[PDB]
Amino acid sequence: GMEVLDLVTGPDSVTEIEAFLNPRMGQPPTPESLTEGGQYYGWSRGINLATSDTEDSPGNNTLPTWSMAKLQLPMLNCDTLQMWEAVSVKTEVVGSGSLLDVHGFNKPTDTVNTKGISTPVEGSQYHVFAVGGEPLDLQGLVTDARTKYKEEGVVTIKTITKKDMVNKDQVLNPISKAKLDKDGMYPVEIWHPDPAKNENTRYFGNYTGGTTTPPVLQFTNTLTTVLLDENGVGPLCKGEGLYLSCVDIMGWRVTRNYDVHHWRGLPRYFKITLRKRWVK
Amino acid sequence: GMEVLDLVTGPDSVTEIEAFLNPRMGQPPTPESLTEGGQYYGWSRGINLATSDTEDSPGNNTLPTWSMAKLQLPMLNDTLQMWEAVSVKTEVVGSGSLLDVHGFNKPTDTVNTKGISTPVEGSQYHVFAVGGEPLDLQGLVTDARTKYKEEGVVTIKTITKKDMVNKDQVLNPISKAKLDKDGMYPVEIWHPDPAKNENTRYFGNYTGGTTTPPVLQFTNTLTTVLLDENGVGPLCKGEGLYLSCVDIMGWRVTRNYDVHHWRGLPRYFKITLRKRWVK
Amino acid sequence: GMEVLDLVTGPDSVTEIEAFLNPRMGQPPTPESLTEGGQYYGWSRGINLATSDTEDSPGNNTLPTWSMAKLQLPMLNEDLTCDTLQMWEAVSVKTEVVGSGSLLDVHGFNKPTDTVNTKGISTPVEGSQYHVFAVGGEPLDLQGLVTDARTKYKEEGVVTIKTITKKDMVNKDQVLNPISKAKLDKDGMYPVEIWHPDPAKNENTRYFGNYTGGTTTPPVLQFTNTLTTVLLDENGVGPLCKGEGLYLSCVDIMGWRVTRNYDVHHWRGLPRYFKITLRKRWVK
Amino acid sequence: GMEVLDLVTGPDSVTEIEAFLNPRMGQPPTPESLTEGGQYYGWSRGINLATSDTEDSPGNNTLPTWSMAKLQLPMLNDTLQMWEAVSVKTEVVGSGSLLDVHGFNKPTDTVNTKGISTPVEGSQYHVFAVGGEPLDLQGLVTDARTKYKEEGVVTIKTITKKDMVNKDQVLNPISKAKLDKDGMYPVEIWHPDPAKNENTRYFGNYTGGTTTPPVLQFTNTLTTVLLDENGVGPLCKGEGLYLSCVDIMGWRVTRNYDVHHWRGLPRYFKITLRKRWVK
Amino acid sequence: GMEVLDLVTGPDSVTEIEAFLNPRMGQPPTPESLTEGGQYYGWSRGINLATSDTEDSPGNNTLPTWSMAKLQLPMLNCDTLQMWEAVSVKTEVVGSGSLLDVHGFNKPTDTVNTKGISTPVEGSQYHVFAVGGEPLDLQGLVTDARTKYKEEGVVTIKTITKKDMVNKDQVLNPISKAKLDKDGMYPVEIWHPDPAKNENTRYFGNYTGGTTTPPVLQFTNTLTTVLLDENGVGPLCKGEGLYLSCVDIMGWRVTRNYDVHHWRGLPRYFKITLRKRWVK
Ligand SMILES: CC(=O)N[C@H]1[C@H](O[C@@H]2[C@H](O)[C@@H](O)[C@H](O)O[C@@H]2CO)O[C@H](CO)[C@H](O)[C@@H]1O[C@@H]1O[C@H](CO)[C@H](O)[C@H](O[C@]2(C(=O)O)C[C@H](O)[C@@H](NC(C)=O)[C@H]([C@H](O)[C@@H](CO)O[C@]3(C(=O)O)C[C@H](O)[C@@H](NC(C)=O)[C@H]([C@H](O)[C@H](O)CO)O3)O2)[C@H]1O
Ligand SMILES: CC(=O)N[C@H]1[C@H](O[C@@H]2[C@H](O)[C@@H](O)[C@H](O)O[C@@H]2CO)O[C@H](CO)[C@H](O)[C@@H]1O[C@@H]1O[C@H](CO)[C@H](O)[C@H](O[C@]2(C(=O)O)C[C@H](O)[C@@H](NC(C)=O)[C@H]([C@H](O)[C@@H](CO)O[C@]3(C(=O)O)C[C@H](O)[C@@H](NC(C)=O)[C@H]([C@H](O)[C@H](O)CO)O3)O2)[C@H]1O
Ligand SMILES: CC(=O)N[C@H]1[C@H](O[C@@H]2[C@H](O)[C@@H](O)[C@H](O)O[C@@H]2CO)O[C@H](CO)[C@H](O)[C@@H]1O[C@@H]1O[C@H](CO)[C@H](O)[C@H](O[C@]2(C(=O)O)C[C@H](O)[C@@H](NC(C)=O)[C@H]([C@H](O)[C@@H](CO)O[C@]3(C(=O)O)C[C@H](O)[C@@H](NC(C)=O)[C@H]([C@H](O)[C@H](O)CO)O3)O2)[C@H]1O
Ligand SMILES: CC(=O)N[C@H]1[C@H](O[C@@H]2[C@H](O)[C@@H](O)[C@H](O)O[C@@H]2CO)O[C@H](CO)[C@H](O)[C@@H]1O[C@@H]1O[C@H](CO)[C@H](O)[C@H](O[C@]2(C(=O)O)C[C@H](O)[C@@H](NC(C)=O)[C@H]([C@H](O)[C@@H](CO)O[C@]3(C(=O)O)C[C@H](O)[C@@H](NC(C)=O)[C@H]([C@H](O)[C@H](O)CO)O3)O2)[C@H]1O
Ligand SMILES: CC(=O)N[C@H]1[C@H](O[C@@H]2[C@H](O)[C@@H](O)[C@H](O)O[C@@H]2CO)O[C@H](CO)[C@H](O)[C@@H]1O[C@@H]1O[C@H](CO)[C@H](O)[C@H](O[C@]2(C(=O)O)C[C@H](O)[C@@H](NC(C)=O)[C@H]([C@H](O)[C@@H](CO)O[C@]3(C(=O)O)C[C@H](O)[C@@H](NC(C)=O)[C@H]([C@H](O)[C@H](O)CO)O3)O2)[C@H]1O
Repeated sequence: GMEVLDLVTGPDSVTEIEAFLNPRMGQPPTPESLTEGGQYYGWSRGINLATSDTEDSPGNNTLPTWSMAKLQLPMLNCDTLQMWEAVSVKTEVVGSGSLLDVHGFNKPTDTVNTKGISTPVEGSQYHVFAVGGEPLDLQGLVTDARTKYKEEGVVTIKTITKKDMVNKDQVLNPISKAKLDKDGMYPVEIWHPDPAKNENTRYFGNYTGGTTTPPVLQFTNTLTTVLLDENGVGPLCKGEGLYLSCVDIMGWRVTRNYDVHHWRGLPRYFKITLRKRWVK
Repeated sequence: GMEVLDLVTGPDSVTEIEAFLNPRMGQPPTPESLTEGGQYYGWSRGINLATSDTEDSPGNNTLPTWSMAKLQLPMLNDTLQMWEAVSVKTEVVGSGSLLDVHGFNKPTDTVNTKGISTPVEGSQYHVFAVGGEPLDLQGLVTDARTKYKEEGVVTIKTITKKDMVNKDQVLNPISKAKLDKDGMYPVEIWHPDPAKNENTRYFGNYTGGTTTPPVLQFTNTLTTVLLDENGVGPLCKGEGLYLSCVDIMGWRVTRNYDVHHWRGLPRYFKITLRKRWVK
Repeated sequence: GMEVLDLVTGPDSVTEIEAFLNPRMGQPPTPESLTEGGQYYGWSRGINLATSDTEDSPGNNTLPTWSMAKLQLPMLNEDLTCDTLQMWEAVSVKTEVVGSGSLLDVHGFNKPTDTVNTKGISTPVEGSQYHVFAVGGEPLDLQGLVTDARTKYKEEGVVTIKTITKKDMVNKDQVLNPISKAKLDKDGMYPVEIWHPDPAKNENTRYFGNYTGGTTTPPVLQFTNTLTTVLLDENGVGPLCKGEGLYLSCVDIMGWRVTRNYDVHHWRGLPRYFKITLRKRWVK
Repeated sequence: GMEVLDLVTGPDSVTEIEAFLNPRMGQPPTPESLTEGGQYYGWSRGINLATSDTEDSPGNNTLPTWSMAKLQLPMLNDTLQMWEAVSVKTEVVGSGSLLDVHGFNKPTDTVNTKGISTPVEGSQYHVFAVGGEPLDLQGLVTDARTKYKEEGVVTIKTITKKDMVNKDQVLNPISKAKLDKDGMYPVEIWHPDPAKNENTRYFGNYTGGTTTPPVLQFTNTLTTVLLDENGVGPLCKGEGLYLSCVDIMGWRVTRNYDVHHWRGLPRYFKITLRKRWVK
Repeated sequence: GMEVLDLVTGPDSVTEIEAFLNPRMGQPPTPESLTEGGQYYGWSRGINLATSDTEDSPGNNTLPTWSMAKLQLPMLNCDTLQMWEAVSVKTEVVGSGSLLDVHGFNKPTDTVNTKGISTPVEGSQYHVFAVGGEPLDLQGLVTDARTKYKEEGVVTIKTITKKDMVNKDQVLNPISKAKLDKDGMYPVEIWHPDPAKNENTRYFGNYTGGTTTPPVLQFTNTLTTVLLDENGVGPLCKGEGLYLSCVDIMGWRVTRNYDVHHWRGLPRYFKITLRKRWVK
């Protein structure tokens, strides 16, 4: 599919597919038990801090990771073949209204009397989505190349290189690249969309920092994101696979015990419109 | 009405309907008495907090719920006609009332008990929808362990007849409902379902925090087009038009242990509809 | 005059008129004396607080009210029995809130920023802000809605819900009660914490409003002589001036200053300029 | 030159002129000495406060004033020609200098005298104007009782020859002036007059507060068109072009009694002009 | 040539080049050792403060400087010649997700119990990029003309003028000009894009101040910045050299030792589209 030709016409030349991607904040979907850890699903476990300038060992279940799904498209296939082309996406982050629960057991707004309301989710927020015809290309970049990430259960820079991180990993080191090929495995504090690749994926991201920052979110079923490039060509789905990637961090809740923070994430809906494209 | 055809022309082919939806913050419209609870109408009652990690039992009158109304349209009927909602002018009314800083709220100077009465601040939530059938709802909660009352509110357990599961803290497609009753569906549980709502347009925003300044714009000059990408608006099944909304401005805080009360404001809708031939 | 026809052409068929509306924050324009109360003009008097959950009696001079003016345009119709008549149509307005630069005075005697030493700067105006303007061919239609139906507004000196209904406020007045309606027919009388533009009426008026809350919120304002607000509706028709009367309405609250005595707050308002372009329209 | 006719064509019919206007925050450009006061150039001197409700006497060197320049254009003259200002590229230069947090300002850790030197913060005011005559000014003050110096600043009393009146705290049409001198008209007194300025375009914004983060954008790719609704730009009377501005970024705060100094930045103008036939 | 004619057509008449510029916050890329100073790469060293109103001498490694690169373009070139013209650029700041590391050893959010989270990067932010056919023209302007900048290892106003700064250097002094001709050498608190020059460069900048201000950033591979002027002419590359300039400061991290601040910068990606232009 090097040369892109005419749009395919006729019955079933256009298709629409939908999916939701649940957040991957740290606690896995199982155990389902609401006493055995399932109560943290949708959240991270309590963020654990470095014990010195040289001893930073975050728990896997404290690190939000990328969500991803590979969706199978209808079968297609002569020198001239057909590919599915992603034209547009309607995407929405669902559940912001749930943050209006200020009646729980979080750190209260009046700490003097332990009264007021249960402090709502606040702070650093991170929203990225991508739609592509192959896995999202990732570029590694970390706060601290000395961070001692677990070897098992997360894919980190050392997983790829088979070597410890180097100081260049705190800036742009082109050696430290990966592909988003697994859900709930690639930490978002390590792996970023690679602007030097991703020719066949469109991604859109934003970051707002701070500690008590009010979370902001909009949602509507009326907004379409066009995925066509400058030449009018959308992502082309290699082997009829469509890749969806996202992360939607709303901030942290804070407990009444030593200000322990838990990340909060929300699920993202995708509705992708695709059309068949003649290719050579 | 599966196939959408031409616009109907001629006498009475276009109509306009207006409505206001009052907020449903927790205190019901009655009793009307300003000593017996009526003084809280437009507000929630005092937000009560969980007593432990496993004991979260919010009062029904502390939980803002969706406002909704079903409006009856003029009677109509191989080829039939349906009312098509083309546009809406909608406005949230009464933000100027938040300029009352002369009441008995927590004062701005708590050291001396002086200053002004702290105005409404904090988390804000504005959603409206216009559709030809009830708004489709998707459940999602902060805490699947929350012990909502069984009577007086429609919650996930009302629908499933079973306790919430951990998946209800993310997207669980089992936990769905329709917004078919005013003042019954808590907004901390029920969200517009993006997987459905083919015949409704909804528009929402959330701003969080505790002391966040509330922001609101209002004008009679703004029109929201309801037509989809094919130029087709919501089609009104059985000549019923559904309006849905919630408009939370934040909380007021009292001088007694910082008790918070939600504040909501009413929303005006003016919908323009036209007759559409369907087959 | 309800069927709207062609635009009138010829000498004097288009006019521009200008006006400024001074703010009505609580202190009246008189007395002019800078010792006898005039020093508060442009501001409210010190905001007084409720003494209990059931005793909220704000002073009239602590309540900002709507500014309004009715401008009389040149008479058009010698004979109102003519089949086709003319009306003035408001096409557009250039409007501006003047004097935000004055808020850069941080050398006065407000609560200072260094409270240990009574030093630093005089705290500038901050907090809740409210900006609304309207241009119409009849009075702005108002809808009442209050924080507290129990608020004991004075009977004399302000037009409130009770002024209209002749009865005490009801709990529904804390939400939308369609009984509680009025028209903005007098300057400096209708409190902005009570009376809001009525979206169910105002067919012949355009209004534009915004609110930003909080207590120490930085005030924000833009001003330029290059911005035109179009007043034409979706059908290309502006407000039509009934009996050649043009109605201007506004409120422009910038926040409060805070004194050195028990954190007493005074509302600050600024004046608004209007330059309205009008044209003659044939009607029947 | 009342009636505006065709654009003039031919050699030298279009010209571009550039200028920078330095801020006028209170310390004059001289003395240049970095020990005898010149170290405050680009800043005000320390803001001095009223001593009572009736004694507010600010120092001239504590009051930011309008910057202005009159630029002479190329010589021109029934049908005459005038220079017409078509557009302007304008930019506030030096925001990067606010990234100096290594100085001796009030530190972020006042307990230990550690952290960083607090950067410039607070109230911000940006206005620029381009016209064919002086910017028309309308006076309006916080306090008509303020005792401005008679010499060294142009204030309302300078114009009227009488003390300010209470109406000067709102809009008093008597209190008008023209911006005809650089570094003389305080910005807390004198505002662009929207009832005049038919031959000037002005653009302003204000953001208040005490610790507000300053915000600024800059690019050489943005052009401000100066043409009115009829396609006519400011027409330069007697071939004079007037530039006016003020660009306040906030205050720095010292380690002694929180003394505040205003910070201003310079503004660049590149104006495109064309000759216009007039009669 | 200074007269701009038609666009060149035919084989290889258009080219695309890409580059990343790593931030220059104060610590140089070497030593690479994560114990010998390399751990600060991507950051400044600890900001040192003035000791009096007349003694302000910042360490060079505490001052963020401009990043720049000169890229060589394909060789060109009787009377009419050709030049490379920069048409557009896609540019992105990479790695904001790394600021979601709140598990380190920064000053904690709960200083009573030394708990909560590791305070994320916050405060003053500064983002500028430029693309041009010659070095970015710089105009000097400082907070304090008395600042004792080091004479070695950095280019300051005194480097250029061979004289001490004067009071006019705190406003616009037209004598105090330079060109951005070296990477990691021109402090951003001294040197600003010069709006009186730069006829052959486009620059775009923003500043947000404060001390605890939440950092904000957007990133996408779908945004193109057009570099053509009002006449449809992009920067023309003198001697086939393309100049890229930037700085991307995200704020500071604060340590647990006397609130020491370290600047944080992030790398910027550029993808520039160029076309050949006939000139006379
Ligand atoms: C329990 C513990 O100390 N775990 C730490 C672990 O210890 C190992 C082992 O588990 C121990 O048995 C043994 O003594 O020691 C070994 C190690 O030598 O070691 C880990 C590193 O190797 C971690 O340090 C781990 O500590 C946990 O670390 C995570 C991050 O990775 C979190 O920081 C976690 O903090 C939380 C959490 O779980 O997220 C924060 C949260 O806010 C707390 N919730 C509340 C309401 O306070 C919980 C809470 O303290 C947990 C501790 O596990 O207690 C409960 C719970 O409420 O979740 C108590 C429940 O009664 C229990 N349920 C039942 C049916 O018994 C429940 C359940 O065990 C777990 O949820 C299962 O995962 O735990 O802590 C931090 O504790
Ligand atoms: C009164 C009470 O204790 N109610 C709680 C209820 O108790 C039950 C019963 O009412 C008691 O008599 C008996 O002893 O116990 C049973 C049950 O064991 O139990 C409920 C759960 O089943 C709740 O716990 C309930 O407490 C109330 O809960 C709601 C949330 O659901 C609120 O948190 C409420 O707090 C407020 C409120 O009403 O919203 C907060 C508000 O800020 C307070 N207002 C002020 C000005 O302080 C009020 C206030 O404390 C109420 C308490 O009811 O007192 C007034 C009032 O001001 O509203 C006092 C008036 O004098 C009274 N009017 C008259 C004519 O007597 C008025 C009126 O009764 C009610 O408004 C009618 O609903 O109440 O509390 C929290 O109290
Ligand atoms: C003075 C007083 O107590 N007034 C209250 C009023 O009392 C009535 C009557 O005036 C009294 O003589 C008598 O003893 O009692 C009767 C009835 O009880 O009763 C009212 C209710 O019926 C009010 O409670 C009123 O209090 C005033 O209420 C208003 C709101 O409606 C304000 O809150 C006001 O507070 C301010 C104000 O005037 O806005 C706040 C302001 O920040 C203060 N200014 C300063 C610099 O501190 C002023 C100030 O304290 C006033 C109080 O009147 O004193 C001055 C002034 O500075 O304005 C002092 C001047 O010397 C004086 N001028 C001359 C020439 O003598 C000047 C002048 O009288 C008034 O400005 C004219 O209106 O007053 O208070 C709050 O006081
Ligand atoms: C010094 C003084 O008291 N000045 C006030 C003046 O007093 C007059 C006279 O100077 C006295 O000797 C005599 O006793 O009284 C007469 C008349 O009363 O009276 C004025 C009113 O008429 C003012 O009140 C004046 O006070 C000054 O007012 C301005 C506002 O108009 C400022 O608020 C100023 O405060 C600053 C300032 O200069 O901006 C604030 C600044 O943050 C301070 N800087 C530092 C580093 O602390 C300075 C500083 O305190 C000044 C005071 O003048 O000291 C230096 C300086 O650092 O600038 C010290 C230097 O050593 C000196 N240079 C040399 C070579 O000796 C330098 C220099 O004199 C001046 O800059 C020249 O203008 O002053 O204060 C406030 O002081
Ligand atoms: C160490 C010192 O005092 N340096 C100052 C310097 O002293 C001179 C000379 O270099 C010294 O060796 C000798 O003892 O004394 C002379 C004369 O006094 O003089 C300079 C002026 O010319 C400076 O004042 C210099 O101070 C340093 O200045 C920079 C800014 O220019 C910074 O402010 C720096 O502070 C930091 C920093 O390095 O950025 C702040 C940071 O937050 C701190 N980090 C931590 C985790 O606390 C570090 C830290 O204190 C450094 C001090 O050098 O210690 C380590 C480190 O953690 O980085 C400790 C490590 O064990 C060590 N590595 C090894 C293998 O031993 C490591 C390494 O030496 C350096 O990083 C290499 O550059 O240093 O300070 C401020 O100290």
